[PDB]
Amino acid sequence: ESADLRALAKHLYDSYIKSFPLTKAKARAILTGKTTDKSPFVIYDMNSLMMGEDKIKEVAIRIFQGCQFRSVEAVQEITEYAKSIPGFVNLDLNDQVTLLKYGVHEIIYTMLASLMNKDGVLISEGQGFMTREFLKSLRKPFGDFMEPKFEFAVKFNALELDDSDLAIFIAVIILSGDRPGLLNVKPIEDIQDNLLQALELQLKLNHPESSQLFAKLLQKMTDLRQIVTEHVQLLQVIKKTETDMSLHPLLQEIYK
Ligand SMILES: *[C@H](/C=C/CC(=O)CCCC(=O)O)C/C=C\C/C=C\C/C=C\C/C=C\CC
Repeated sequence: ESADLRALAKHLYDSYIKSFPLTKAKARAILTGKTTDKSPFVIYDMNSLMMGEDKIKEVAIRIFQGCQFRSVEAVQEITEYAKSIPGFVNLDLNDQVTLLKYGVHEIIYTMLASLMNKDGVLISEGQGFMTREFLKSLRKPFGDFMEPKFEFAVKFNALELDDSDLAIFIAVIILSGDRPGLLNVKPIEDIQDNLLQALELQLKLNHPESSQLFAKLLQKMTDLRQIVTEHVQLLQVIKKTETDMSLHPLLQEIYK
């Protein structure tokens, strides 16, 4: 029954809206100028950055520490969303922890695309915007840490998914039966089979005129992995270059 599927879809959408305070729908209204009260302050160089701090320890480290604390905040939000996915909380405790460990970054990059256009990225709950060119001009190694998230986002945003599509997608990501070290793969695969079915219906109904959207979006999951791997390689370099800079405990266990 596709009705059971549309009900799963609506439940996931509703949890997503409750769990994440900056939706894609809000992010697009900020970025495309449906605003007199929604316009961001734009940071594109060093003075506007200082100006920024006032209207909202080198600079590359500050930005990077800022990104750290925002991923941790995202993790907490993703962790709340996951508990809402039917069956997730009934899984073995170890598998819950495994699924979140490998899933949280794929989800963060997916949702990050909603805050991006080819020119920059919304920051600080949409009150700021930081240009892609300013991010790329930071001292090495930090200079090109965001470049591949931007290249991902231009491609992924061309799919034109909205929040209700993303809610099912992100659920499909967490419920991955092939994560290393999973004790009990079958209960996961059954949850994910049901999600895949919901996603397939959602995309058919929400994008009737968009041939094979479902398959194209599943192929994107490969780009996400590639983003994670590069990013882990970049973290090993930072570890050795700055012995004074501190990864956040929550993030250190994820990566461990
Ligand atoms: C920050 C996003 C970085 C993503 C990463 O790859 C790093 C995450 C670490 C990890 O989980 O591996 C770039 C996006 C927006 C700008 C972020 C911060 C700019 C400065 C301030 C923003 C507002 C408040 C910061 C506390």
